[PDB]
Amino acid sequence: RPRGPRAVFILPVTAQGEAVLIRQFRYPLRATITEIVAGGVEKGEDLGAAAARELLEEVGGAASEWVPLPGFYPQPSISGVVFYPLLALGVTLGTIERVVLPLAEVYRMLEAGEIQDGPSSLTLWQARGELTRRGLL
Amino acid sequence: PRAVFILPVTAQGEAVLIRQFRYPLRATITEIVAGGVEKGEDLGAAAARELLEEVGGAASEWVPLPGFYPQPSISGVVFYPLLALGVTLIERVVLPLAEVYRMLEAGEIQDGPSSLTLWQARGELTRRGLL
Repeated sequence: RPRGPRAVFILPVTAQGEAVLIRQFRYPLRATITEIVAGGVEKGEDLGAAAARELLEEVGGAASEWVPLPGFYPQPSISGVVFYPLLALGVTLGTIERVVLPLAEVYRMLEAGEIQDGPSSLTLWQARGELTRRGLL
Repeated sequence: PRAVFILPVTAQGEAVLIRQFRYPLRATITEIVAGGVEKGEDLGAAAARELLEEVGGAASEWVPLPGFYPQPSISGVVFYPLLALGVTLIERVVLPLAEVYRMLEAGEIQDGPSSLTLWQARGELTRRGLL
């Protein structure tokens, strides 16, 4: 029964306007790289539910509000996978290293090219209008 | 392991986008110009070649943009985007920037690498008053 593979990407932002990032070792780099939260969506999993699960499991986070952002294909030339980005707000926090930075610094990094992870960079760009409107950025 | 992505913009402030069939998607989708970089090629050269081959285009000016891994969990490939300006001229499509950036924001550009390229180039287009 066709539903293609899916992963959810979450930009988690605290009440204080900090992004919750991770530095995750990636084998094709033999190095770590700065990323937002992400993971595959399970068989019987709704997008909303995969997102909360991943936020909990990867950074020990929970969100007060979820804002869905436009889905995209990370590599449509070789793969049918779809990445679904979400902005998580009001986030509280109880291989991978968690990295909490003020949003102004994250967007300075973004503009400078220092965020080389494509899916994370695209999510940050898509969330930017929302964060500016709320005065978080 | 390198590819070059090109956003082509005309002196009139129109972007030149493509409609391309993508077999993993069983759909044709809106993209910018992109192609793989050959062995004895540097990035500028490849971008100009690929612009010519794909949309019949030639640019008066180039603004490089930041490189990115499309999928570092899985691949070490790097994509290198460039904005091409004063462009003059596999379905090719020409649109006013204002419409292209409406499409970007709406989610109508489904290809992540093209979208990121568009986002990365937006400050420059604004700076220049093309957008």
